[PDB]
Amino acid sequence: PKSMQCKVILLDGSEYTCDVEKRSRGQVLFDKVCEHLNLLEKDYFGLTYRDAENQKNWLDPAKEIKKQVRSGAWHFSFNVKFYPPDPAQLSEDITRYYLCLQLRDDIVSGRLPCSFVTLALLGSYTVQSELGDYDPDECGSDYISEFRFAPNHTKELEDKVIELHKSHRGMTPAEAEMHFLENAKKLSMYGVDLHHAKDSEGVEIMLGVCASGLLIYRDRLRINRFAWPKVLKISYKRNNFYIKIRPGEFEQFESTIGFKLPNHRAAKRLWKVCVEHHTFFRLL
Ligand SMILES: COCC(=O)Nc1ccc(O)cc1
Repeated sequence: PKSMQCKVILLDGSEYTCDVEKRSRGQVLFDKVCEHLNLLEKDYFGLTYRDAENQKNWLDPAKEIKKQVRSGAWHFSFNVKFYPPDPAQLSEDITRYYLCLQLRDDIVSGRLPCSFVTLALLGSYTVQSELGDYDPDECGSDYISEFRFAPNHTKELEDKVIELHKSHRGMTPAEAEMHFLENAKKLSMYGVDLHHAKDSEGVEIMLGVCASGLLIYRDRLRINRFAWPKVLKISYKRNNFYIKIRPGEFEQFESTIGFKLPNHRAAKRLWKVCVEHHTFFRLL
């Protein structure tokens, strides 16, 4: 029985290596990674791979790994798939820990934009969680943390992390991680999966998929929102992604909104992540 080597980038930046039977479904590898991580609340997470176009795809746990990675390497990342709107309701601290690690990468990467003050506050909770109580013996007036806090680091940001770190004396790792999440969850782009698209007129937009629904960012002025309740039907055909918006009270007909994606694979990927978000956040 022939086995394929899998390499998974974990949220702490380390690499997990295991073997699965070459006809294995994605769930097999996912269960191995979750066992390695001592993770029980697995429903929020998934594995990603890069397709032949170098796009991030979710590994479908129900389908064979080889029919997804196809010609590519058996290289994956472990990631948060469904960002819980209320992390306080997760049953385990270790779940919240992995959610923190993902969010720290969302911030450093620039996927999750954040004010100066919130970068410093999130940073201060990470330091409290990881080093414990502020000690002046480590940090002088010229201190720069090994911790990556932001897409662009400044001395003023490092200073503000330390000033807020001082305020967290006696805070336990679980407590600091919960505070991290209470702040991160409020950011306007928290758990928003962005897809480049064009509207029915050819104007470039972004489509965001998240717990509350489908967001349409036309620019900073003009943001349309479709709560999962208000979106009746989803579809994709060729390069195009359509949403069927349920009739308002006393309106005779559902309305249809069409978007143009870069290519057919981009339209299918957006369709699938929307169907999955709708199912998950309908049930949660
Ligand atoms: C297989 O599912 C197809 C589909 O249309 N799904 C769907 C997604 C969001 C929504 O609000 C309503 C429905």
